[PDB]
Formats: sequence, structure tokens, C-alpha cells
Amino acid sequence: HQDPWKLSADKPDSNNYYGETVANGMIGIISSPEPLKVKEVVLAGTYDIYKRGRVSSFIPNYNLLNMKLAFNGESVQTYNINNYKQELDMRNGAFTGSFQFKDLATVTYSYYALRHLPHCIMMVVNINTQKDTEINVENLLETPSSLNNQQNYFQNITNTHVNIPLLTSVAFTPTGRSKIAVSNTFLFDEGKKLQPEILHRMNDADMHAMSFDKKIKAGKTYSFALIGSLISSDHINDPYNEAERLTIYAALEGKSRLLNRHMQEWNSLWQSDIQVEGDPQAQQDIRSMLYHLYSFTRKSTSLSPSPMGLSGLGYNGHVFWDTEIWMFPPMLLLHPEIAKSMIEYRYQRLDAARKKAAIYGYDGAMFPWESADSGAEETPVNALTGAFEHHVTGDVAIAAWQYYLVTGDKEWLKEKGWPILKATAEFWASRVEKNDKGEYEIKNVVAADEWAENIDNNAYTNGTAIRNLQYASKCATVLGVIAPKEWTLIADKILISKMSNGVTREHDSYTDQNIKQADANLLAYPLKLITDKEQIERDLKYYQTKIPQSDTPAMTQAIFSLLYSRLEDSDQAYHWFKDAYQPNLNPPFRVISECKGGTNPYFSTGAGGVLQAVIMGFGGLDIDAAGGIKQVKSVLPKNWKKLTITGIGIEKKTFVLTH
Amino acid sequence: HQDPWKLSADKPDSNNYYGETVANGMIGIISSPEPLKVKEVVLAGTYDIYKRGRVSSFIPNYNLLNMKLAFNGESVQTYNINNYKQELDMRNGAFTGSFQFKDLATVTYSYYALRHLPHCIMMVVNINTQKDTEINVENLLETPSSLNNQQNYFQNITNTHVNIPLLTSVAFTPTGRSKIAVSNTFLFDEGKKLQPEILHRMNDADMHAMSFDKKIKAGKTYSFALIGSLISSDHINDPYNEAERLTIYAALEGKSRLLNRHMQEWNSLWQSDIQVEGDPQAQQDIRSMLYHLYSFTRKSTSLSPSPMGLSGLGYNGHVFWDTEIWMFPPMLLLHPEIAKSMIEYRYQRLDAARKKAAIYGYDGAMFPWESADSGAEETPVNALTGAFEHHVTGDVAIAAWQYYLVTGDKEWLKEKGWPILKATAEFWASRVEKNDKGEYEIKNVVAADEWAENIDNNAYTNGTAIRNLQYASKCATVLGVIAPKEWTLIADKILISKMSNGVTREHDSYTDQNIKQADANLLAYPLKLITDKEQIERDLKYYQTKIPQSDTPAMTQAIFSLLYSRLEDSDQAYHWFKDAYQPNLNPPFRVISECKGGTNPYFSTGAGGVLQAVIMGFGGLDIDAAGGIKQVKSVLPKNWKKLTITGIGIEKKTFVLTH
Ligand SMILES: OC[C@H]1O[C@@H](O)[C@H](O)[C@@H](O)[C@@H]1O
Ligand SMILES: OC[C@H]1O[C@@H](O)[C@H](O)[C@@H](O)[C@@H]1O
Ligand SMILES: OC[C@H]1O[C@@H](O)[C@H](O)[C@@H](O)[C@@H]1O
Ligand SMILES: OC[C@H]1O[C@@H](O)[C@H](O)[C@@H](O)[C@@H]1O
Ligand SMILES: OC[C@H]1O[C@@H](O)[C@H](O)[C@@H](O)[C@@H]1O
Ligand SMILES: OC[C@H]1O[C@@H](O)[C@H](O)[C@@H](O)[C@@H]1O
Ligand SMILES: OC[C@H]1O[C@@H](O)[C@H](O)[C@@H](O)[C@@H]1O
Ligand SMILES: OC[C@H]1O[C@@H](O)[C@H](O)[C@@H](O)[C@@H]1O
Repeated sequence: HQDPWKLSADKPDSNNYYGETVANGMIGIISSPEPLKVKEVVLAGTYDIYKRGRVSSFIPNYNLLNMKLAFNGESVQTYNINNYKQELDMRNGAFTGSFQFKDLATVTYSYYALRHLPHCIMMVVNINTQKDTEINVENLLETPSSLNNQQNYFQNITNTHVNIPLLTSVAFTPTGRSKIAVSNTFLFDEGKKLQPEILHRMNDADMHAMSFDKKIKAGKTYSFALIGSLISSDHINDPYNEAERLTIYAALEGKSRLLNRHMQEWNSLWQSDIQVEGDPQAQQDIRSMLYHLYSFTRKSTSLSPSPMGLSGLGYNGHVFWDTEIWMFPPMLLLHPEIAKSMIEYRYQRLDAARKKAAIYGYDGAMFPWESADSGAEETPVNALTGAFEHHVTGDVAIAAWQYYLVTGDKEWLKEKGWPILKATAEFWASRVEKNDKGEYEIKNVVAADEWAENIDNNAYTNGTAIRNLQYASKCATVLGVIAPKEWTLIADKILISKMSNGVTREHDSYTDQNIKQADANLLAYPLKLITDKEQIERDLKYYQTKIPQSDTPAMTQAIFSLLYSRLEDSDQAYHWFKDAYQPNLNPPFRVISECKGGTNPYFSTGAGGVLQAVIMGFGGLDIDAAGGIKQVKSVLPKNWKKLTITGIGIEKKTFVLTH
Repeated sequence: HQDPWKLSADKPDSNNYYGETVANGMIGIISSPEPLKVKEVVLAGTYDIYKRGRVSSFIPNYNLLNMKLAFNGESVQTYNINNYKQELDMRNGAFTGSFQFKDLATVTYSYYALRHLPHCIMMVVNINTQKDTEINVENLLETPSSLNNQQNYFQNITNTHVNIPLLTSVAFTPTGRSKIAVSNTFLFDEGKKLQPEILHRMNDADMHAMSFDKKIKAGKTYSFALIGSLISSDHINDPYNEAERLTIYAALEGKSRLLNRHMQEWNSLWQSDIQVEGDPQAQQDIRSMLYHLYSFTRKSTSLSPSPMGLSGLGYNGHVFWDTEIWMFPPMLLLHPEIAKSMIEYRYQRLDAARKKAAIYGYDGAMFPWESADSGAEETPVNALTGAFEHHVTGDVAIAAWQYYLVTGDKEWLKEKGWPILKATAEFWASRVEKNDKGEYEIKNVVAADEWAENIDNNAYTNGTAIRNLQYASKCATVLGVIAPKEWTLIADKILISKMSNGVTREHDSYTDQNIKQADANLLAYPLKLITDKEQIERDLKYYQTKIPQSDTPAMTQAIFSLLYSRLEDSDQAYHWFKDAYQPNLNPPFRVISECKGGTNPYFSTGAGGVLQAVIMGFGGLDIDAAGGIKQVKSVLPKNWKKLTITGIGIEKKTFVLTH
């Protein structure tokens, strides 16, 4: 179970099973332990009021691949199959199930969230019979309880060459905000004259199905595909017609052309890769982390991932600083075009951030703690983070400036980076309060350590304000535009306090409280406001035991690992690397939960942080303040013989590290 | 019946009658054989799901001019009038009916889609008595079956000088997408104190009416006008109040000022004209073609015509390459501001084209096969053209570049042309596939010859991709930008293949199939990729007999005519000119149907192609690759003594051709 490209599960156990995801940045499909079923389907960009939080949410969508297979009238059941296995191929995001039905036949099924077609899915089914048999195949479109006012359609699209039978459903999100359309077809090898007749049943209010029978003779393979398209009014004004049009398009492209394009785009993604010699379990784990970030993002878009990407409804699908600080940096180094989509999300929501600032009495752009379709605040009102956790505005500015440092794209800086940096700096200039001593305070926030609520001069928040004001001033200089001199005057005098032991104080009321997650240590990395190695170490020594084992998210130990790598402490760096994610794993595919012993995978945020510990920590790679990627001193884990990182920066550099 | 400015019908025969249209580019009114009625009214820019195709459509609207006239209680009908005539004056788009009622009176009515007021219509009624009579006049607002949830209102707008009685209806398109308002008034010469009292009746669910009586002594003229405004929520947020405001405005402007402004704008349109000496029928036919293009377009807008303009619901009012390649070129030469509106339509919809490209797995802008309000794909899903007929993207690029070549407007090129040319070139660069020989293919399209479906390397499609990439590269140079070198490398190696006889092969599976319409011949004109006169002729010889007589649209023979004019073959040029439209005519006004012997006028696309045969063929006028309009060698039909074309290019040049 240490294949560097594949995650395998023998005999899935429904009593202890956390499904894996295939996704193309638009649709996520989460696996079921049951053969020929999927557990959950999530469509990006589609939000409505639904369950948690009384705010916008991702919606469970049509389980569009659900299929029933029968041999001579006997349905495939977990109790009448053997040699049942599931495999995720991380090289192409293929999820494959395989089993033997009694003594009769072997079945394999592989499904894909097509990498080049954001709204299209395909499953290919192969049946090898040891005896003459007849299969009955049914594809079910069950309207999930999350949707309402469904309609169930079926028709034949014909010409002299084809009969494309379309199984289509159209339904609405809870408040009617979004119309969803799904359209499925069966694609056969044998041609219009020889293909099986497709029957349509509409027996339930919330389910219809299409079906066929096929005779297969002993020693023969029969293979067919199910193609589906899933799209909403958030993506296209006419999703009903666009879903049918897409499935017709995909059917006439054919299985070979679809899979070739899918494979080409996955091959391109894996040109940026991390290779570890001496630790096959670490190699597999790091490939899973890259696989999830690549699956949960999309170049050449304005999409940004939620903390759980497309693995489910984690945090309602909202966008947080989890993108800017946790998932964005590794993607900026490996695939700047993915980072460009993440910051495009924020650029296209700058007007909503300006509206939030004005509603809360500030200038400029105040990005929300949680973002969804509009870019307005989406945080549940019972969570004080929505009203008071203000560092997200500085986190967006830091990612925008980093995008420019790595790419050197001055046209992007003029058109998109500067609008963001100028407006966010204007926010901080309005948010600070000057005291009698001439110092600038940021009073009454929720800290990055969210257990500290309604406190003053949070280390991380104040640091993000300092960096936002400095980076906006630097940006103005690059573009030849005059910045307010007040931005530098404020940045230079924002309070960062030390306790009597010389340790950075997390906030004005802080002595020795347990903390939820890294806060003061974030001034060392990522902010690099603390560079003195003795100060980095004294802050690590004080705070590293302040994070409890229980109910603390994977947004801490990866930073500890990275800082200890930068201090050239191999034992502590590797200790914190393992602690960052191994206590958070779920079987049978080692998906990552938010907290230690948690059961809510997949926490993409956690993977992003650990990828920083590998690339920026063990690899020593750094976003240079002057521009480009540089390498600083680092150490490898004792047991790692070689670390190779490919596709880094706009020059696509390879870095090799050894002992 | 060969008046060069007027189309006349004596005794309209309802068993064999195709109405003529008056339009201002916003409202079209199609004539009825019945006196004082109209058959159909169409409003541009208003689309909803309705009948054909299960996609957006134009909607039949209020027949707002419908009137009932009675003389001494006797209802005027087809059956009890004599000397009944209808006439379209193409000089000012006036449709006039005239008849005698027994021994009592002569009636004339003229209606207009006011050229300067997009949402306003007027009809003027004149009654000239031979005996004492009393008239009853009723104007009916019948909600058509295409609309729902109507409300029927009536009120008096008064001051010391006027009583403006308003007959208003408000209703909704089938899905509720669009609110329509119509508001009518009667305008009287005699003033407030003496004008007839207006009654209002609401006797039906779907009809209300306003009416009056008037005594007219023998040997007197009594005239009045009906003014109506028709507008939707697609045009204005509050159509109900805007319709009443417009009708009040028009009533207080008055008939003389309205008709004077109408006349001035029509006079300006006819400053660009085509005069033929020696063929009165050709002179009238070509005037009708110009009249329809002028009626179905509007300068200073983002409107683009459907293949049937505002003559009805042909092709659901969708915009196709029928604009860019067929109606756009003659308008660009005669009235560049009309062509500007046509390409503005596409510029405004560039973001929807980018969204289509991303949904179908391509880069840049992929214009839809059929466009309506949003710019998303609107093609019925059972038509494979929507998914696979890709040349439309190159057709939009070619029109954008031609607009710049004719006008030399570098400001327009920077703001609008280049956005289009850059995005459409990015699409083609992503659409091609390089083969082992280093050639570029465009695989699996529907050809311009739409009878060839899901074939490879269509001649016309590949030619449009070549031109799009070349023109985008030239555009970059005008603006001092370095185009991606890949655009030229791809353009120079896109496959255009010949068969063994040296004839341009229509597609990779083509031998000798019948074809729907011009495809390979379009490489000679309009693309001018084929300039060698022997190659042009070889291609004409092979393909000219491949277009069947039946069910083939008017998108072929005008090209044949133009190419034979350019080859200086007068007999063949004139043969194909006549064949292009004379077999497609419908009585009694010689309107043009789509196909030979068809009954679906008015096919504005057909008129556009024929006008190119006249201007670019017989007139030899050509868009110079280096900029401006040039004249190449041409011939006239034997029987044409002189061809005069006025208002050509930004210099408004007159060209005279003789034998
Ligand atoms: O249907 C898709 C297929 O279309 C054919 O016309 C092309 O030659 C194939 O390469 C392509 O895979
Ligand atoms: O992952 C979403 C959020 O989860 C919370 O547990 C953390 O305290 C936040 O920093 C994070 O943004
Ligand atoms: O979604 C509401 C809140 O949930 C809490 O569990 C997280 O710690 C906050 O970051 C979040 O804003
Ligand atoms: O420690 C986990 C807890 O952290 C708090 O910051 C959040 O507000 C809670 O929603 C969460 O359950
Ligand atoms: O109502 C329109 C009329 O208004 C008068 O005030 C003007 O003198 C006329 O020129 C005009 O035609
Ligand atoms: O006029 C609309 C469409 O009609 C079809 O008959 C032709 O094949 C197309 O070229 C044309 O765009
Ligand atoms: O409107 C659907 C289709 O109708 C067909 O008759 C035309 O040939 C196509 O160009 C069009 O896309
Ligand atoms: O020849 C006319 C036929 O041409 C085909 O290309 C279209 O798809 C049909 O809708 C049309 O009736």
C-alpha cells in the first residue's frame, strides 16, 4: 500500500470508510464503499441557504454515476461479489472499482472528472464473462433531498449515424437561487444498429432511470461508458439546454478523444512534482497532498478552493485565508497559473470588499472572513470571526504582492495587484488608531488564534497590516504612482510587543493561555517580520506546547516544521512534519481530517501547509522580497536520501537536496 | 409593377399572400391582407422560451395597429370594399392601404415604424367622403397567445390644452422573463374641445379597445392618427411607465414633427444607393434588398439582425454568421455605422464567448453558433451545429478586422477589435491539433456545408481559422504589440487539401457528395485565400452542380455570381445572380424565402449575399488587405446599361460602371 502514484483499498469496510475524491476544480465526486455508486457530488460556484450556519452553502448534488448491474436478473451486492478492490490513480484522477461476480464475470469501472471539460464526468465499465450471461444495466438519477421542484426527462437525439439517449433532470436549490441541470448518456462501441434499446422508468417522484439488457458470450469483454454533464444557472443562463448540449458534444467526441485530453491535462499538472527517496510512505502522502490541491483548483479561472476543496460541504464551500496563506503559496511556486486563479477570485470580488468596508465604517476594501459567490461576508452570525477577524484583508494583499514577486508580471500588477493593494492599504490606514505615544494600534479583533476574541494588537493581525501597508507602498513605487506617505508612517509604528522573557506577545491580554493554532510564530513564517534566529527559536519554545492535542486544526505544526528546517534542526523539523498530518488521517486512503483524530476529510488547507513544510522548509525555497524564488539553508529528515522538486517558478527550475 | 421605389399589390389574395415588413431595427410590423390590420409585430432584443427549438426566441407581440372601421354601423371587411390596394414605399418605409367603401368614402391608411424613435409606431388614417356618413373607429389591443398575465388599462392624460386617452396593456413572455408594455393614443387635428369622446371597453380576458364616433359631411376629408409605443424590461427597467411616457411624448411632438424626423433619417439611409439602368425589375429588386437591410439594422446600437431580421420568428431571432459574412459586408461599404452596431453586438458578448470556450475545453473566446440576449449558445440541442459548427468564431474575427480595414479607426481597434481578435485567435490556437507531419488539423466539426457532420479539416472552417490567426497578428502590429509567434506558425500550416483533379477538397471524407451550400468556394470569396483564377474556376466547375434545387438556402449562388464577375464572365455571373433569389420570391411584394420555392420570408441573409454579388461582383468593389475600398476588374449583365453605387467607404465615393 506504498505505491507512489496509487491509493488502494481491499474490500472497502462501510463501518470505517472515508471516500476519496476525483475532481477537475469544478465537480468533485466522493467515493462510496458500495460498488458502482458514488457517495456525494459537489459543484463549485453553486451556493444557497442550506443547513449549517444559516448562510450560503455548497449543496449535495446529483449522484449522477449511480448504476445497478444485474447478471441474469441477480443484482450485484456486497454479499455476492469477491476480490472487491478500489484504487485512486493520482497520475490521472481515475477512481477504479473491480470485483468478481460469483464464478460468472469480472467487472472493472473507472470514473473521471474530465480535466479539460469542467462540467463533464465519464465512467467506463468493462465486463469479462467466464460463462454466457445477460447483463441488465440501470443508471439512476435520484434528486437529492437538497434540491426541489425537479423534473425528469428522457429523449433520443438522432441522425443517420447515432442514437444518443439522454437521461436529464432539472431541479432547484432550496430558496430557488440556482437551477441545476444534469444530463447522462450511454456510449456504446457497437454502433447505432447494434446498440441495446434504452428504456426509461419514472416510478418515483425523486428518481428516474434508463436501462438496457446485453447478452455477452463466454470469454468475451463488453465495455460501455456513462457520460454525464452537471451545470447550474451560476455557470450558464440556460443550464437545461447546456447540459444536454454538453453530453451530446462529449458523446460525439467519444471515449478515446475525451480520455486523451484528460490525460494530457493531468500530465501537464504533474510536470511540477515532489520526489522523495528513502521514504515510500512520505512519497505517497506528498503525492496525495499535490493530487488534492491539483484536483481542487483550476488554471485560467476565478475559482478559489474552500478548506475542504470539492471533497464535500466542509465550511459550506466558503473561501477563507486558507487559500491565501495555506493553499496559495505551494501552488504559486509549482503552477503560478493556479495561484493566478486564486487571486483572480479576490480581484473580481474587490467591489464587495469595498461595500463591506463602508458598511463597517472603514475605507478601502475589507475582504470578508468567509466568501462565496458575491464576495460579501458569508460567515455564520453566531461566529464572531465574521465581524471581528480582520487579518483576512492583509492575507489577500500578501498573496497579491507574492503573485507579482514570483511572476514579475507588471501588467498584472497595474491591472489587478495594485487595485487590491491600494484598497486594502486604505482599509488598514482607516482601521488603526494612533495612541498618545504615537504608536498605531488595531483594537478589538479576533486573533488568528481564534480562541482569543475581542482583544487588542494581535501579533498576526498587526503583522499582516504592516505587510499590507509596506507591499502597497512598494507596489506604488514599481508602477510610478504616488502612495500616501501615511502608509509607511503607520507600518513603521504598528505595535508588536514582547513579554518579559523576550517572547512575541500574541495579544495585549496574552500571558500563557492555550492557543488554537499558530499566530505569533506566523510573524517568522510566512510574514518574515521576525528574521532573528534567536527570536524565532524563543517564540517556538514558548508557543509550541500551547496548542492542545484535541480540536485544533492542521494550521500550526507545518509552520513549526518549516521554521525548524530553516533553523537546520532535522529532528524537530521531521517531528513536526509527521505531527502536522499523520494524526489526522482517515482510512482506507489516508485522507486528511481538520483536527487530530477528526472524521471530516479532506482538509485541503492542511495539505497546503504541509506542502509549504516540504517545499519552503525541507527544500529551503523562498519568495525573495526583491523578486523571484531563492533557496535558503535547510535540512532533510534523517531517513530522506534525496528530495527533488520540479517545475519551480516561471523558469520551471528543478531543486535537488541531499544530506 | 416596376416602380423603382414602390412595391404594389392590387386586391390582396389571403390564399396566396406574404406580408411586407416596416421596421426601424427595433420593431418590425408585418402586413396583413386584411384592411387596417397587421399580421405580426416583433420586438428586437426580447427573447424567451417559446415553441421552436426549446431555446430562447422572439415572441409574437401586440398587433397594436389593429383597427375596426364602420360606416353608418356597417363593418369594413375584405368582402365589402373595392379598388383595394396595398403599397410599400421603400423611400420612407411607409406601408399604405387604400380602398373604396360602397358609395360613402375612400379610405387611405399609412403606417410607419418611426425611424428616429425605436419604440414608437404611427398610423395615419384619411377618410374622403362621397356622401354624409358616420364612422365608428375602434383600436384593439389583443394580448397574443404568446403572452400571459395581461392587464388592460385606460386613462386620460389632461391639461388645459390636451386630453390624451391612453390604451395600455402590460403582459409577460411565457416564462415571465420579460414584461412587455404597449400604450396607444388617438391624435386629432381638431383639438381638445372638438375631438371625439373616447370610450373604453374591456369585454374579453385578452382584448380591450378604445373607440369613437365621428359624423363627416359629404365631400369632406377627416384624418386622425394612431400612435403606439411598445417596449419591454429587456429595454428599460419600468416598461409600463416608459410606454405611457413615450406615447404622451409622441402625441405632444405631433404627427408633422414625427414624420419629418422619420423622413430625414430615411433620406440619410438612401444617400447610399444602387441605381441600375436598363433593367427596371433588377432596380426594384435591389432596392427591396437595401430597404430590408436598412429596416432590419440600426446605427449607434449593439443590435444585430437574425437571418429573417424583424420579418417574423425565423430561426428564433438568433444571430448567426449570417450577420458577419452575409449582411455585414454590404452594410460596411454603404453605412459603416450599421456594420459598427453589428460588430458591437459581438464585442458586448465577448465574455459569454469566453465562458463558452471554457465550458467546451478551449482558450480565448468561442462565439456561439446561435446568439441572443446573453451571447451564450442558443442553438437547439438536436442541431449538432450548436456543439460542432465552430467557424462562427473565425467569422466574427474576419468582420472585426474588415471593420478596421474600411474605417481605419485605430481607437476602435485598440478598445474593441483587438479584444475580439486576440481572444478568437487564442481559441483557434487551442482548437488545432498538430499531426506527425507538423501540419495543424481542426478535427470533428460540422462544415459550412452543414450536410457534412462530424468530419475533419473542413475547407471553410480551416480557412476562417487561418484568417483569424493572420488578422489577429496584423492587428497586434498596428497596436505595437508582439503577437504570439505560434499564431503565424499555426496559420501557415493549417491543412487545406486538394483532390486528384486539383479541386479544393471540402473535408477529409469528401469525394463527390451533394453539398448544402458554398463551402470550398468561400475560400475564393470572401476569404480570398484562393486568388489563382484557374484554381477559382476549377473549384466553381466541380462544386457549382453539387447544390441541389430543393431545401438549399440562399447562401451559394450570390458567391458564384460574384466569382464569375471577378473572372469577367458576364453570362455566368448574371445566370447565378438571378438564380440566387428569383426562384425564392413570394407574392405579392417579391419578398425572399430561404430556399427555392420556400414560404418563410424574409431571408435577409439572402439579400445580403445578393447585394455582395452586385457591389463586390458587378461593381468590383473590394476590401483592400492594406486598408480602404479598392475596385478590381468586373463585368455587368449584358442588359445593364449602367450600374451606379453611391456612399461607398468613409470618403462616400460614387462608382459608375458601363460596358
Ligand atoms: O469523434 C472524434 C473523432 O472525429 C474524427 O473525425 C477524427 O478523425 C478523430 O481523430 C476524432 O477522435
Ligand atoms: O479552515 C477554516 C477555518 O477553520 C478554523 O478552525 C481556523 O481557526 C481558521 O483559521 C480557518 O480559517
Ligand atoms: O464558519 C463559522 C466559523 O466556524 C468556526 O469553527 C471557525 O473556527 C471560524 O473560522 C468560522 O468562521
Ligand atoms: O477548537 C475548535 C473550536 O474552535 C473555535 O475557535 C470555533 O469557534 C469552534 O467552532 C470550534 O469548535
Ligand atoms: O409640438 C412640436 C412643435 O412644438 C412647437 O413648440 C415648435 O415650434 C414646432 O416646431 C414643433 O413642431
Ligand atoms: O440562416 C441560418 C442558418 O441556416 C442554415 O440553413 C445554413 O446552413 C446556415 O449556414 C445558416 O447560418
Ligand atoms: O436552429 C437549429 C439549426 O437549424 C438548422 O435548420 C440550421 O441548418 C442550423 O444552422 C441551425 O443551427
Ligand atoms: O436542407 C435543409 C436541412 O439542412 C440541414 O442541414 C438542417 O439540419 C435541417 O434542419 C434542414 O431541414
